[PDB]
Amino acid sequence: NQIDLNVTCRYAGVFHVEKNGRYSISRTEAADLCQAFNSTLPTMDQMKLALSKGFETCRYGFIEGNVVIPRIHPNAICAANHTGVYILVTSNTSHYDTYCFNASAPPEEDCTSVTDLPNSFDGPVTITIVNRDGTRYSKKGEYRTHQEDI
Ligand SMILES: O=C1Nc2ccccc2C[C@]12CCCN2
Repeated sequence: NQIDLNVTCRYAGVFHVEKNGRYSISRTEAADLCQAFNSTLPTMDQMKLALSKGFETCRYGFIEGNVVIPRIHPNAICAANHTGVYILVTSNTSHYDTYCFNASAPPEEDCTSVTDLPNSFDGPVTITIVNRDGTRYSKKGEYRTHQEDI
């Protein structure tokens, strides 16, 4: 009973979370997951500020109201070569990664590793936070509040 969460640097508090190495998070699971990090789904303006501080990914993820990819450098296989906060318009499917926003994080780029999941609750799952530099933090718990996500 294991969940792997890959997390990025934070940019003005905004960060990306990928679950189990594939697009696997529903909109309800995304909110619960950010809540486990004492975080919320970013607003579009919080995401635009993060982008301006250096944030970019090549993965779709939820924000409040939309599914997006923040892009700085044009890349033909990331958001069809677009720059800015790219908004997904048409998709058949419902599961993506997520973005989260922690208001207590530093104001600009924070590429230190994440060593805690402070607001998870009691549960049976081994949850492992995986940083890009390979450092890991694990704890037994749960963060999903909707049965249809479990
Ligand atoms: O592909 C990856 N992306 C990533 C992004 C952020 C955090 C943790 C990871 C895991 C890593 C790097 C090494 C192999 N898997």
